[PDB]
Amino acid sequence: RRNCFPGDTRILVQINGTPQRVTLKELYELFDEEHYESMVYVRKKPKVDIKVYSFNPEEGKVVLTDIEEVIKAPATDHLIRFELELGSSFETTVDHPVLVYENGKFVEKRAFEVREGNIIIIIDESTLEPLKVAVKKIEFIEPPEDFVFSLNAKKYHTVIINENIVTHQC
Amino acid sequence: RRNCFPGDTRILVQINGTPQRVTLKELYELFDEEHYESMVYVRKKPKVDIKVYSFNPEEGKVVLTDIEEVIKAPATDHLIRFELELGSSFETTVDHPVLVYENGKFVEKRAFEVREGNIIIIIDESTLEPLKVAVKKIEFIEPPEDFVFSLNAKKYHTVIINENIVTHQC
Amino acid sequence: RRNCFPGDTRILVQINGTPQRVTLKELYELFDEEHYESMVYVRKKPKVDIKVYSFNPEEGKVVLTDIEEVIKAPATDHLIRFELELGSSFETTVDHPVLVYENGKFVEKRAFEVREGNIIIIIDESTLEPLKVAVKKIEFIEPPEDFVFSLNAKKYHTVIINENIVTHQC
Amino acid sequence: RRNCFPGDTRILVQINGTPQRVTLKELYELFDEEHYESMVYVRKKPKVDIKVYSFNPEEGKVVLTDIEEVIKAPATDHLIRFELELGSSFETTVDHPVLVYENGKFVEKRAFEVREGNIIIIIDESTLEPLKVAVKKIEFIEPPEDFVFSLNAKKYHTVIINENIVTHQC
Amino acid sequence: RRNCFPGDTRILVQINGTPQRVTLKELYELFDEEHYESMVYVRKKPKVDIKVYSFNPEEGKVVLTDIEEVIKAPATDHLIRFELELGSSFETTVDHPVLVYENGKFVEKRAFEVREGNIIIIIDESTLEPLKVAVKKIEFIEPPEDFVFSLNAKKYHTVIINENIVTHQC
Amino acid sequence: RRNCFPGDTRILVQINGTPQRVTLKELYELFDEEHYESMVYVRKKPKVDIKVYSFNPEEGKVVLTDIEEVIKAPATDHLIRFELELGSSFETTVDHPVLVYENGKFVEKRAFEVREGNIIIIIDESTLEPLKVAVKKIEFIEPPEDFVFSLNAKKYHTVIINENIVTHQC
Repeated sequence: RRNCFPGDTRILVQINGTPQRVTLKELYELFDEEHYESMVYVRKKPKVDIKVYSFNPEEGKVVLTDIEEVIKAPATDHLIRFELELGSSFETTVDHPVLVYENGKFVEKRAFEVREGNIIIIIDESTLEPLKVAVKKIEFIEPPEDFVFSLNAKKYHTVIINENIVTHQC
Repeated sequence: RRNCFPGDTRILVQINGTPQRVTLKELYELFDEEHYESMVYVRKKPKVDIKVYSFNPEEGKVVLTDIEEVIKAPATDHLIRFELELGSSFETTVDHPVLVYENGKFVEKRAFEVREGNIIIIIDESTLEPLKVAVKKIEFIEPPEDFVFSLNAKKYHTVIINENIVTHQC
Repeated sequence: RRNCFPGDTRILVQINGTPQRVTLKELYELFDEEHYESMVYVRKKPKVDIKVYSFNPEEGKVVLTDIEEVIKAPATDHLIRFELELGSSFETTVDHPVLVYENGKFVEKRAFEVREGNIIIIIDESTLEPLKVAVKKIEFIEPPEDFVFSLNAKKYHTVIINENIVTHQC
Repeated sequence: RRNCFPGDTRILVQINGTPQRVTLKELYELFDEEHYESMVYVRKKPKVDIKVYSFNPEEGKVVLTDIEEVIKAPATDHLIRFELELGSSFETTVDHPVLVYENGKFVEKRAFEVREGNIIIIIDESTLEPLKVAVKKIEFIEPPEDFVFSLNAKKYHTVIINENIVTHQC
Repeated sequence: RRNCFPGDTRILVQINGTPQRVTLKELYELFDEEHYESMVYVRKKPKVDIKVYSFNPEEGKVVLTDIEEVIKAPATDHLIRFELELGSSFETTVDHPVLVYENGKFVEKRAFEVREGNIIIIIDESTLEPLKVAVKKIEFIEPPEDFVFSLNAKKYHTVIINENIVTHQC
Repeated sequence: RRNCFPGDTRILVQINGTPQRVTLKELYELFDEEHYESMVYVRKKPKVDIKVYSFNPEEGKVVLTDIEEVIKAPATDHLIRFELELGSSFETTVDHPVLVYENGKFVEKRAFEVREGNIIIIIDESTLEPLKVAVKKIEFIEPPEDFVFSLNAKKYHTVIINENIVTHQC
């Protein structure tokens, strides 16, 4: 019954009697009592009357089933996020080279080595001039698009995405 | 000078004197004389006066350089696309199980084994009833989001994405 | 009790009282009631009195045991098969370049892009002249040599291949 | 011009004026002056007048070209070969368990740990009795079927296999 | 409860009432009744009163628990060890080139092909002269530093390494 | 001429006329003019008269050659280092669970989510009591043992490690 879905995939459920299509990230945020088990986040208690629409291939009938667990698997690796002055942002890999101004020179610096206060070269969208801006904040971030969600349901483990009956999206 | 970019990444160029931001898929479709070399598609002749904006870190100056080649690398694996009756579509992996109606039974069939004329079970978005629809067309497709583009430029190999000076997006 | 065997590996069994060596592909085709479960084909009902010869290392005795399931795992990726005129065939990878004649030119075309009616260049075995033949049929095929079989037996999970007692061939 | 071929693949060449189809293992054994360079065996001097048949797609003509190097890449990992008494052989992986008789017990022993003089249990093909045989010889062997060959030719790098014009078999 | 630890990692246990820090290799060698199961060595019977110190996060208390199994996983691949004359040793990979003297020539030979009696070139640490020494012994060895150990404990599966409460070291 | 060596591997060189064995990390720190090129750190200017001892297999003679570049390749992934109060340290993977005290509860927290000021549970080596200590510092660190060094030398690319003539240690 193990499956993988992107965060933005919409599946069809019944909450408080009415049916609708919720994104799997929303379905996760519709549970609580989070627990970091193994290498994933498991949520087992719902805070709204939840049921997932599945299919019974023995009787060939659309059916309701219980959402036992909702699972959120963090990204494998993470990116580095430089919040710079003048509002500009820069997300990149830890090994990607960043153009830095130091000691009157333009040098290529491994993103992992950039520190707050360092000068990044950016290029103004209006004037197309090289601008010297400072790194205000450095954050190791996991892009929501890199998360993998799973759904453990009782008995009937298939899920209804748009019009289709899908088992997983690994 | 080898790099990787998604198809939808916008880089800044000068065409016929004016500068603007074009997607790398557009930049590819702005060349011609295609050639399948090694395992990639190379386009070397431009049909519009093209130059890419890069950066000179010796003088610290934004500069124009020539786009020698634009490269398009096909997806690794491909998906199967079922065009069904009533307008519905279904894209999936060759090994994903598809709910099929055959011999009065609902069976799980490997997508690779589905044939035209087979009956797929779908679920109507309005009525939530199981519908029996027929496979009209079967296509092995490569999603545009799975293509990897590259840019070979002369001397200065960096590229200006929004405000940032990036080397690649591998 | 999970194992892997090529299709052509011969193991020793007793069918209808007599013992003999059957290939694992034959052993699979000696069952029925196929089911595509997970990502493999499982056959659980035998159509002939079947037992597999295994070994009891506690008493050190050759023994008979029941064949619960026979499993067939499809190839990972598949090849493209071009059936050409004049009887010639061509099996290759989806990314391998095929010599095509189009618009009076010999071009290298990604096998994935070849279509029925396209002209392939072949070389006659007798005369060694380049011949222009047409693609009559295009098939995505899985070579039997790429399939991986498994055997689930009761209690004693080893198998007798020629003279040897082997556990698997992963 | 880098390619990969199995040892048993037949390509078409001209030796001493006459054309014929030789296996790539034979083509390798038709050269000498072996050299272990990088992680492969290179042979550069031919001991017979050799030329390989290739294709000129500019003029669309079958052509002769020079075989600069023939390359033989050893298998990645190797197997263990037990030569046992009574003529029986056993090839397996270093981690596969071998049924051994020691101290009056049948034990599963990692193939890597088996030594000469150890007792292997085999099963006679005629009588189907368990036989105790001794390991006479232990050899770390590389199966010929696991070798990967390459051909470096001048200018025209394609090769004629049966009727087809193929670039590689990676 | 599955974990991985290097051989030299020290965990804290109580043997015969007194607590101390033992290396996981020592902890393995403190059990017996070895069994090669799957692809690992399992030891289940202790020859000394053993208990492992774990943590109870419900009561937040350091606790004793039973060591059910201790597991030792062999290295993936192995090295070749040349015992040479004059006491010198040489450990290397099966594919690494070894400088050999044969037929009055210095040749690079694949380590896998070196045989006993072959002449290796070494360089004396005192005089810095090239010395011709003979291969006396050839051994396929698994470096202790390449082994991966595991601990199966009852209920509480965490382990106390120095001052820290760690789950694994995969 | 591309090779890989651990940081602690000692190779034999001549500095200012005298020969000795320096670790490759020391050899790197004996150069300067660092440059982050591709995904590695290259040092090309020596600050001490350097030459590396290599071997000439044509004349069979130990020889001196020039060290063109010394290369340092950063670790693939990095660890998280928690500097805690009372002097204790904790290095772990970003996904490893850390025992945290929050809201009067002992919870398992993904190391990536631990913040400064959080309470870690450790276990005193003397008293074996659980101690509540605070995270003072959080550092993303690359262990020196995870770095891979390379040496580009002129003509003769082999290196003398102890008594042996080795090409690489990939």
